Parts: sequence; structure tokens; C-alpha cells
Amino acid sequence: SSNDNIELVDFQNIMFYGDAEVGDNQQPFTFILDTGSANLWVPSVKCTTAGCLTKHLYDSSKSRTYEKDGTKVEMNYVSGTVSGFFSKDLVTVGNLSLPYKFIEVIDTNGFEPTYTASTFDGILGLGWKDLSIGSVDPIVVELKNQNKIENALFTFYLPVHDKHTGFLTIGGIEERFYEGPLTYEKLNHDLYWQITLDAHVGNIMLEKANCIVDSGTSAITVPTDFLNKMLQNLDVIKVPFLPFYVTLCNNSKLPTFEFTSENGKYTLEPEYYLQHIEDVGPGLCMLNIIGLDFPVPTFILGDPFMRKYFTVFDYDNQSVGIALAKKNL
Ligand SMILES: Cc1cccc(C)c1OCC(=O)N[C@@H](Cc1ccccc1)[C@@H](O)C[C@H](Cc1ccccc1)NC(=O)[C@H](C(C)C)N1CCCNC1=O
Ligand SMILES: C[C@H](CCC(=O)NCCC[N+](C)(C)CCCS(=O)(=O)[O-])[C@H]1CC[C@H]2[C@@H]3[C@H](O)C[C@@H]4C[C@H](O)CC[C@]4(C)[C@H]3C[C@H](O)[C@]12C
Ligand SMILES: C[C@H](CCC(=O)NCCC[N+](C)(C)CCCS(=O)(=O)[O-])[C@H]1CC[C@H]2[C@@H]3[C@H](O)C[C@@H]4C[C@H](O)CC[C@]4(C)[C@H]3C[C@H](O)[C@]12C
Repeated sequence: SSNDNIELVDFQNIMFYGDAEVGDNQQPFTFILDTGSANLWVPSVKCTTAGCLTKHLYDSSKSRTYEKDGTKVEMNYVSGTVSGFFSKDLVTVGNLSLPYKFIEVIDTNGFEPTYTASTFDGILGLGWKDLSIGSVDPIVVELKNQNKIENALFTFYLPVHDKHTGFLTIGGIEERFYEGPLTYEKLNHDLYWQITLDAHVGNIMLEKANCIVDSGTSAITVPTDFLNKMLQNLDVIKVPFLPFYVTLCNNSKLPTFEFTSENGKYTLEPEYYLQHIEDVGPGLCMLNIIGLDFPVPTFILGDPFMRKYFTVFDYDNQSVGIALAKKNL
């Protein structure tokens, strides 16, 4: 009764992948696991783009349980876009497996140069029902309505460079994951794992500002103007043309993000957002922070933030629970 989960592997510290399998043959696929996208895709063997020639492709021939919606699709991210068509089939996960409506992909063209650069094969969305293209029911919620899960939640324990592995468990909470009390944050929404936190860094603040908690984002994002107020006299330096900064790893001026709610207070310290890049130069870190202006002032608590806090996404309680992870194995 050790619960079900999936092994998810640190990729150099930037981001992580859980491998999973569509088709009764459990056809291989390495994925991104994104809270924020509500749809899962994989690249068909009918794929016509150079992108695809890199990792594993779906042949629906080889599936016994294959059904075809056949309706043409185009999945859009901010990072770019994959397009294909809709299909059905069962998809196993850890010890658990069911029949799902998913987007067979045949076109990476507009997801380069990042996809053909990556190792992951498709993006398992983990988002919300009303946000699915083609009306799709989220996985975790199906495992409940199908009584296959003990609660309709999913729990994210993220890995660390050469330190320990990571585990997305789906139903119940594994205690060995966190120390200090889980704090639940209400969704200020009904399509997105986003809450209302009061983000400060030094003199600078924002208060009552949507914070998205996205598994498929490998940075913090910050309102551009807030990020500028942030960097005033801090001895960091934008890369030319790229919206990324670099700095000495030792830079003592690098702040500590602090987030307040009525309920709980959370904090990010440089070591979690600094990204060593010796590859360039000595004790030279890249910041893992991007400036990004929505219409309403918003942050995105991604890999750095999560790799800090054990984090639980409960559909039924329309909340994200947060507490501090453990050190190692
Ligand atoms: C879900 C959705 C709804 C409406 C509109 C759009 C554009 C929507 O999709 C946007 C979206 O999900 N983007 C992010 C978060 C989001 C939601 C809304 C607006 C903006 C962002 C995130 O969740 C997933 C998305 C896709 C992705 C692509 C390649 C590898 C991994 C992930 N990842 C990224 O874009 C991220 C950064 C740049 C945000 N990213 C880029 C690569 C490398 N790693 C990384 O961290
Ligand atoms: C999402 C934001 C853009 C926000 C914005 O607001 N930018 C204007 C959009 C253009 N228009 C004005 C025409 C929109 C339509 C008009 S409208 O007025 O309707 O909005 C853009 C700006 C810079 C972009 C990143 C960098 O590239 C580097 C990198 C390249 C990879 O490959 C993919 C990942 C990554 C991290 C990129 C992600 C994302 O992509 C970023 C954050
Ligand atoms: C973008 C459109 C609205 C149309 C629009 O954008 N109308 C004008 C605004 C001005 N712009 C921002 C275009 C100026 C760009 C100037 S530029 O300098 O780029 O040229 C709106 C409509 C619904 C919105 C999403 C949902 O809520 C769910 C979710 C909430 C999170 O919290 C943030 C992510 C997400 C996916 C939202 C993103 C975005 O918010 C959407 C697509």
C-alpha cells in the first residue's frame, strides 16, 4: 500500500520529465508534466516534421484499444505551437491506466528550436476541465469518477542534481515528502492552478497578485516593471537579445522572494533561482527569472519554487497545498 507515483528525472537542474506510455503495448514516451495545460499530446508516426525524427512516435496500428476522433487540432503555448489531429486510446501511469482523448501530433515546425533541442516527447497537461481544447476531462478527475483513485488530487515532489529523484503521486499524499505544515491556498479561479499571494522583494511589493503554480515552466516569471525595480543596482547583466540575466553565483545583493497570504507565508532564496553555467565562465550563474506582463499582475511559481516546496494540487478542494520538501534519500 506504498501508493502509485512516477519517477521524474532532473534534466541538468533546468527541468524534469516523467516517462509515460499510450497504447496497450505501453508504447514508450518521455514527457513534460504541465499543470496549466489541460491536454496531453504525443507525436504520431504520421509525423512529417524533422522535429519528430528525434524521439519515439505513436503508431495507432499497434494499439488494440485505439479509436479515432480524427478532428484536426492546433495546440498553442507561449513558447510556440504543435498541430495535428485528435485520437483515443488507453494511457498507463505508474500502476494506473485508462482510456483518454489525446492529440496525436504530426507537426513540430512551430515548437522549434526548443523541441528538437529537448529530450521530452510530448506534454502531459495536468490542468483544468473548462480549459481543455475539445472538452477533455482531466486524468486525475477521471481516476475519481472511475473510483480508481482515493482522492482526485496529484502531488508533486521535485528532484535535485545528484541529490535525490522526484515523484508525481496521484491519489493520497506521501508523508516522507515534506516537513512543516501543509498550507492550502484557495483557487481565485476555475480553469488554472492560480491563487492570490502578496509578493514582496525588499522595498518593492505588489500584494494580492495572481500566482500561477505551473509544473511545465522551468523559471519564476515576474511582472517586467517589478523585475526592473528588482534589479536596480544589483551587479547582474542582461544577455544581449535574451530576456535572461547572469551574475556571479556569490552576488550578495540577490534578493529573497517572499509571498504572503491571509493563510500562509512562503519565500524563495537565490540558491533556488541561480543556475550555474561554468560552461561560460567561473562562478558565473544565470538567473532563472523572466519578466512577463499578463493583463493582471501575475507571477508563475515554476521549477525553482516547486523544487523548494512540496506542493499538492487538489481539484475537489479547489486549492494548492504547499509545504517544505525533504533533503535527500
Ligand atoms: C495552457 C495555455 C492556455 C492558454 C494560452 C496558452 C498560450 C497556454 O499555454 C501556455 C503555457 O502553458 N505555457 C507555460 C505557462 C504559461 C501560461 C500562460 C502564459 C504564459 C505561460 C507552461 O505551462 C508550458 C509551456 C510550454 C512548454 C514548451 C516547451 C517545453 C516545456 C513547456 N512552457 C513555457 O512556455 C515555459 C515558459 C517560457 C513560460 N518554458 C519555455 C520552454 C522551456 N521551459 C519553460 O519554462
Ligand atoms: C510570452 C512572451 C511574450 C509576451 C508579449 O506580450 N509579447 C508580445 C507578443 C507579440 N504580439 C504583440 C504581436 C502579440 C499579439 C498582439 S496582441 O496585442 O493581441 O497581444 C515571450 C517573450 C520572450 C519569450 C521567451 C524568449 O523568446 C526565449 C525563449 C525562446 C524559446 O524558443 C521559447 C521559450 C522562451 C523562454 C520564450 C518564452 C515566451 O515566448 C517569452 C517569455
Ligand atoms: C489574452 C486573452 C485576452 C485578450 C487580450 O489579450 N486582450 C487585450 C489585452 C492586452 N494585451 C495583453 C493583449 C496587450 C499586449 C501588448 S504587446 O506589448 O504585447 O503588444 C486572455 C483570455 C483568457 C486568458 C487566459 C485565462 O484567463 C486563463 C489563464 C489565467 C492565468 O492568470 C493566465 C493564463 C491564462 C491561460 C489566461 C491567458 C490570457 O490572459 C487569456 C488567453
